[PDB]
Amino acid sequence: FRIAQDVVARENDRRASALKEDYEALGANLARRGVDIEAVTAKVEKFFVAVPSWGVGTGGTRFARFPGTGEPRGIFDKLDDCAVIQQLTRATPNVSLHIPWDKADPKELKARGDALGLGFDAMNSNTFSDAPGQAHSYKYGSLSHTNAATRAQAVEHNLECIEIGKAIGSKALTVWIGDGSNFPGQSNFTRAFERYLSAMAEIYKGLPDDWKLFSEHKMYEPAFYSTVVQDWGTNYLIAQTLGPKAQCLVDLGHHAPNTNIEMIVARLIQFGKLGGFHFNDSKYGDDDLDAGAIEPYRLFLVFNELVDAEARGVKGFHPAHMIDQFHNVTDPIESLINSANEIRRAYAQALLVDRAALSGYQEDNDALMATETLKRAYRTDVEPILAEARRRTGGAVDPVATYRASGYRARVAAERPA
Amino acid sequence: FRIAQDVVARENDRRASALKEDYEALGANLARRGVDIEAVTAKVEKFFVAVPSWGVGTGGTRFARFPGTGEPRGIFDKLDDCAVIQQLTRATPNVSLHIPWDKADPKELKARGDALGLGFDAMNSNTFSDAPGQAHSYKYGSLSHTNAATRAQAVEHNLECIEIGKAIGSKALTVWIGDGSNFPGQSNFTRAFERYLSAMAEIYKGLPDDWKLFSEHKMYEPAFYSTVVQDWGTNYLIAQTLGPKAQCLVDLGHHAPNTNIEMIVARLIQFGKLGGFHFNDSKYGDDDLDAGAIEPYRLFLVFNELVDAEARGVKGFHPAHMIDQFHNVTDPIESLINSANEIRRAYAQALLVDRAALSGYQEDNDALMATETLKRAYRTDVEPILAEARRRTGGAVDPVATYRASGYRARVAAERPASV
Amino acid sequence: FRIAQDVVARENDRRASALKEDYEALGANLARRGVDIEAVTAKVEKFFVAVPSWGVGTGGTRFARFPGTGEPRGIFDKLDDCAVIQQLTRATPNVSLHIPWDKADPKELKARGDALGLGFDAMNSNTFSDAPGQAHSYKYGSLSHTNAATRAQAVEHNLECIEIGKAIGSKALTVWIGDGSNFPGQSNFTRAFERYLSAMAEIYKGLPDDWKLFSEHKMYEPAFYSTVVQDWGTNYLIAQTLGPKAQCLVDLGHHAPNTNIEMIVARLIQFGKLGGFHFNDSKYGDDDLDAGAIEPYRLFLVFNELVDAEARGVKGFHPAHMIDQFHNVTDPIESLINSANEIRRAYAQALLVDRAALSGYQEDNDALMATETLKRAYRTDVEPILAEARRRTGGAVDPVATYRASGYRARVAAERPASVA
Amino acid sequence: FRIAQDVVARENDRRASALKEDYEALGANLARRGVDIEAVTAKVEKFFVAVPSWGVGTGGTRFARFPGTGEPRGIFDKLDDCAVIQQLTRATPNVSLHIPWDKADPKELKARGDALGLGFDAMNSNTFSDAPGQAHSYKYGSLSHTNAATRAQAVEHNLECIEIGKAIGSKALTVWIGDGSNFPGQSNFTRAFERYLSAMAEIYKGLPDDWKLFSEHKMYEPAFYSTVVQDWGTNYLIAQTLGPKAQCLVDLGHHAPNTNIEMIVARLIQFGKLGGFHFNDSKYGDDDLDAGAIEPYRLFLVFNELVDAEARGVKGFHPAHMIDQFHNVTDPIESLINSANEIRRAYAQALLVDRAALSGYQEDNDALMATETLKRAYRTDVEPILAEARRRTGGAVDPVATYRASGYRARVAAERPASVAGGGGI
Ligand SMILES: C[C@H](O)[C@H](O)[C@@H](O)[C@@H](O)C=O
Ligand SMILES: C[C@H](O)[C@H](O)[C@@H](O)[C@@H](O)C=O
Ligand SMILES: C[C@H](O)[C@H](O)[C@@H](O)[C@@H](O)C=O
Ligand SMILES: C[C@H](O)[C@H](O)[C@@H](O)[C@@H](O)C=O
Ligand SMILES: [Mn+2]
Ligand SMILES: [Mn+2]
Ligand SMILES: [Mn+2]
Ligand SMILES: [Mn+2]
Ligand SMILES: [Mn+2]
Ligand SMILES: [Mn+2]
Ligand SMILES: [Mn+2]
Ligand SMILES: [Mn+2]
Repeated sequence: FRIAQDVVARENDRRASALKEDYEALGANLARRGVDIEAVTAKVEKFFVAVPSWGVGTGGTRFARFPGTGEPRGIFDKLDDCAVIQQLTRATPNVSLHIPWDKADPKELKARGDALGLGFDAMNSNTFSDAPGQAHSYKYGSLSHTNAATRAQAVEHNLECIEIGKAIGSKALTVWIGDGSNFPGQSNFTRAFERYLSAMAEIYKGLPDDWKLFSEHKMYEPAFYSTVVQDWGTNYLIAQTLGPKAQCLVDLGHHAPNTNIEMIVARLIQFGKLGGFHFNDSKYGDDDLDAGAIEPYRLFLVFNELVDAEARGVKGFHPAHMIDQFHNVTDPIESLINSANEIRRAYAQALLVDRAALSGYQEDNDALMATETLKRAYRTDVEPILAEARRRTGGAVDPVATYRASGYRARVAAERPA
Repeated sequence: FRIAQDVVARENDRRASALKEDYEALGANLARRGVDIEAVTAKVEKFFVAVPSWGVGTGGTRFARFPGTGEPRGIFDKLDDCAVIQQLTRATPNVSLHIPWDKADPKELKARGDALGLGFDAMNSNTFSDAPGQAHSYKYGSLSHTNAATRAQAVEHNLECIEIGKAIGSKALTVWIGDGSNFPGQSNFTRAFERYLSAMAEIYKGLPDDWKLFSEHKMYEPAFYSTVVQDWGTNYLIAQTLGPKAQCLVDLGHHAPNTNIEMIVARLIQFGKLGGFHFNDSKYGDDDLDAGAIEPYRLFLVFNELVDAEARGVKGFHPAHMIDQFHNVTDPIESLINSANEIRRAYAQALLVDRAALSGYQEDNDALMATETLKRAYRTDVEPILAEARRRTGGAVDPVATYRASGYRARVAAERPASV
Repeated sequence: FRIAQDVVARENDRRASALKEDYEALGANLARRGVDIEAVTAKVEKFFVAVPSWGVGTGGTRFARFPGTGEPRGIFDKLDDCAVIQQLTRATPNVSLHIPWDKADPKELKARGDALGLGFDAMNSNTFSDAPGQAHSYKYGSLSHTNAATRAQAVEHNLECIEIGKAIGSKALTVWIGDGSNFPGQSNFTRAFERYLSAMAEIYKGLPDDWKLFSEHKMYEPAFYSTVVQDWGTNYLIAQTLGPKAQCLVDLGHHAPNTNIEMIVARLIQFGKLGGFHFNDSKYGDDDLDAGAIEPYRLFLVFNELVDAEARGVKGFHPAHMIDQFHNVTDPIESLINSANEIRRAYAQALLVDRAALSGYQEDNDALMATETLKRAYRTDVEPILAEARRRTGGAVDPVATYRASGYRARVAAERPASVA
Repeated sequence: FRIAQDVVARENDRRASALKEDYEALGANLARRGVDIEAVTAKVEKFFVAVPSWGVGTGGTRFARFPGTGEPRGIFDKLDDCAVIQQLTRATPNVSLHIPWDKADPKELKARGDALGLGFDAMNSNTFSDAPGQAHSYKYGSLSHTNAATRAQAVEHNLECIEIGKAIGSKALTVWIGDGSNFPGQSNFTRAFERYLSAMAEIYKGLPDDWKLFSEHKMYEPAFYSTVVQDWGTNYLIAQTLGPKAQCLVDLGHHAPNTNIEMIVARLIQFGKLGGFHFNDSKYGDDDLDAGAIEPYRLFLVFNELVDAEARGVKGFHPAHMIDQFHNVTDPIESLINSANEIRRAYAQALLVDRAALSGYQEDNDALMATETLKRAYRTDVEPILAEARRRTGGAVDPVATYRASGYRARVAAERPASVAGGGGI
């Protein structure tokens, strides 16, 4: 227990009375709306999203990095910090690892995870930066590099990530690369994509039959003119070409300005290629900000498509959920805590949508009532449900409040002198 | 001839000396670069782009329309004006018709086109607006409308367009609809797309053996929250689902801000689904401005992909080329003339690219020289090639100058009554 | 009464029990947070936003217009419909007129307004389209047209708008023009702006002592390459150049993609040039959609800046609030009703922000708690407050439901002839 | 001479014949258009743009940095490399320094510059990152930080930059900060701006009489929700508030998608606040790519506004031209060479515009001919003018070709330590 159980209990009891009042009030309101609050809480308690190992330490921009106190010094420290997020929110039982950033003895990583009550989600490969002793540089690409030996090196790296994942219980490999060009003419769009497809086919050949392979598209950065896997269209072509175990991963901040992202989600679901999500928020580019902190309605609309898929009777749909954020000006743990909370908030609200009423307004082309039907769910303050879900499962009514009351940051600051 | 031949001859003669000097100079410059100017001229003279019947009349915005003089009323007046563009540029032998705007007896349409030296490109259906006496409104959609009878009406309309096209020599149907939603929840994205795919399959069944069906994606407008055929990804799904006769049409101004459009073109070519283009330029949204007037390099980069596809003999590559613009503050004929010119300009420059050198710099990851290889072609003023191509084929050395010298606008202004 | 009182009464009674339960529960929650729900409701019931006359009829795009039934015949029918919105929401007592669309005898306009319990907000001029009989066309511009005679014609039109406004009770003139270019080189940016400044200076000379002149910026449309009054920077230069009576109007959908609009609002307030707002929502361009239907948080963030101005004690701050929307696929009256509701919703939430706590988190650079302080207010479902405000002021607990129960649309559909040409 | 004179001569002689043919042909073409090619070349030879010291080293993104061979060890190596750009293009006689990156003995800097034939443009302060031994962190801001002591430290740093600039010959200070917020509510927009204005007022008081203070706006990055100096409107307020010595700097890649940047330039000129430029190109965000490599017409349109002003001679009007780019996948020197060339290319084409004809088409509302009047100039290949300008001023006909023939990169690679690849960071 990273956070003392007496502190969690103390801070829960301090807020118990108010929560009971709010939960009962919301329960009565939902009952008048024909909704059983217990049914919603039950589902919310089971919604999990993976926390990124790279999100526990302070992040930075190309201009600078401003570390806070008690910065995790490596993957083991990061797991310790991830354990706090899970203990308090109970929404992040699994951690996403990144190789080679998190290279360490796989057996030990698993042992630490087991002891902390943490599992492992999809592995993440890294061929967008060079490691010491690397024979070929990824400056001009990796899986799509013009040099055969460089592509082979990239493929081998991904296979190594799979081996590490098999040792810790991971069941998927997420591949995001920076491959692209900064100048017109630098790359031949088609040949580069053909090279990428051939290299990914080699990774697919080495992909276990109990694993999934996720490709992540991105409009730009680090490539500023063209990117090989630039959007969901190219991503679909990739997944379809590689095989049934290959699917598309949608990172919210990787789309062109004003893109209707929830529609992309719906399209990928319809064609069975929505592998998972990388949650975060943004306003300008791939800002990697706390989920829902900028555009909470958009997050709700994405979850509205996920819940509709269930309502439509879609089968075999269990998308992977992961947070992909960098925290440059906040306590990383607090941001991950509230981000995970925001994701459950949007999910809970999506569950409140009166699907029967919405379907009726859609068929009758009553646009105003259709949108108001979504708003009635979205406007509902589901915090009491999120808090009760946490309380009932060993977490904290007010996660960040308990975190601060525990003095954890000051504790690790003292344990991790810099 | 819409424009008197003696006027064309006269306006060519007064500009012939300068063209001779510039063509010979460009010829020597290209010769020093290992390029045969005549070879480029040969390709340029065979590049054609269809002119839109809806482009010769003055366009407008939702705020207002400011018509000019001699506004063409009806397809017959429009064809007469399109004929001027072809006569002077020799780059627009075919016209794109839009139904019901251009509805007229098929035999009469074909007869008029033949007399004017004009052919007909892809037909364009219209289920994004309501025509008088229409049984079902398209306010909430057409091919993807929730009402079965409304979808059937839209399908029937498209089949009618195919019948008209068959009668006049067309070999394709372009389908662009406004279908979408203005509010979250208004439409179920998936169900709407399912309805669209089912309706399009019916249209597909009515396609002759040698016809193509082009679906045109658009991010937004008239729908301001979601659009069924919103981007090339959805467009690809449509084409692949419908069959080999179905391909994607790319309209330059229909993409999100900063989109790499030339890459979309490359992707569609690789998978054999680049049905064609709707050329125009833009800066903010689907502005429908004169091609190349805002971002000429982007137009060149699109053509770089087109010329590259040819260079490597890509299978199934044969996109249709069409101009889709609205002229709100210029003489429509002049804008179409210069737009067709800009399109041939970008094509000619793409032809100048040293493909062998480019491939070398790409393989060696010499980004600077690779981009400079494209720039050497793009920086070349190919106007002499475009002008000489026109001069040798019955066109005008300076199309707009000849147009103005002819007094054509004043002529039709006298034959056509304005509102006031 | 456009809507029968017995219908409003019956529909309010039908929902009285639920409103009581929700309002009281919210009241208890707010109290635990140190907020007096009564204080919030009292301010909410006093928040007004002007309804656009051009928003009562169905709108359209450059591709098509799909009118509904009972479209207004003219301004008088539009005022009658605005009376419905005000009766039910009690948040829209004033109407924004547009000349020449709403041109009519000022005495008659005032008479109808008074009879319906409606007032008039800022006048709106129209030199972005040609009216019959004009000696000069606005095709290539109006107030910034290269032709002096054309500029003079546009100036006189704006002065006429002021005269009409003075007669009906208006106290401001909003000037939005399409002036700009579609091609590089078509216009000399500086000279076009100078011409505009000269024309606006003339209009300024016609302003009564207690009037304001609002200039509205827009990035593009109808001009697709450059627009004279393209953004808030140019707008500020206009207001500062003209004088103390000249201020800037911010229309939410008139900014470049990803623009931080709430900051623009803050900047104009700081330099005393925030004249007012044109509320609406959008996702792509100037979509003119129902306020808050696309990005409700942004709307709240704009109001957060407005309320912060009061918190900072900004003297003499009385921004005009107006809705500027077009309803292409809904009953215009219903959209305006829910849009006014959404505006009061964002306002109410902004009032809930614990600014004492917020100021502390800002000082200590506690970004997470600072943003959570805003979210605690925004996440609060203030619908009970909006509904109670309506109940106590003669409005409807559920405006659209009551509107539908009244059968108003069918009624006017039988009284108003549809366009046949 | 960084590049052997015999190499420059040899590589010019090799291309002299073709240049003569192209220059004479262009000369005849321009003569038919009523333009004297010599008058254009004369102006082009005098057009200068400052090179960024931070541009000669390989750049990086927040994801990774892939240095090449012969990376500069410090400011002295950087000046040596900048000397190559000036020798071959003759368009970059001045270098822009950044403190503390280029901190060194002022006398030594001045000495190296004088020896290389290089001068110094505007100084650039750095309060967007923390330096070793720094008392107060700029994590939450600098000039607009809530903490008074932090703002004071930032002000003092800027004054130090002025002192260094005075010693080496600089006549301006460019201030770009990352100050902003990543979350709604984190910052009070107004109070933050008030703090910024007050701090800048202190910096302004320390400005010499013949110096300029340039504030640089940026929509976002590093701040991802709000930025204090976010656009030209705020920038104008800053310049107008501070005084006549304060002007606005326009960096091309710092605007919202689809922004009409050339209009911003015109507006700033109209109100006398166009301090200068930071040239580069971009497609998505502040990409910092080689000028003109992505949107060459936009660069020409910006220069069209500059030449228009340079034509009707707004006097004393001398905006500071500077390149601000990062080169992540090319030889930094080659990119700066071609970028400077591209800037002169746009300038040259703008000089070809028939101003009288354009004015006429504008007054007559002949939109088509007005735009064609601009295109007639833009379509002209002015490379012969650029190459001849270089040839007769001591530069190279084909700069990059000569650079490669000289083997300079391989030369400095052998004179400098090898570099290691790593994570993000410019
Ligand atoms: C760290 C992680 O691999 C990374 O964030 C990618 O998922 C992608 O979002 C990059 O922009
Ligand atoms: C008139 C023509 O159908 C239309 O322009 C479509 O092709 C599409 O561009 C609409 O935005
Ligand atoms: C009708 C009204 O004048 C108009 O909407 C303007 O306010 C502006 O928004 C235009 O885009
Ligand atoms: C290094 C230099 O200070 C920096 O590039 C600034 O000028 C600004 O462009 C940052 O985005
Ligand atoms: Mn990601
Ligand atoms: Mn990312
Ligand atoms: Mn089109
Ligand atoms: Mn279009
Ligand atoms: Mn408006
Ligand atoms: Mn508007
Ligand atoms: Mn800069
Ligand atoms: Mn920058």
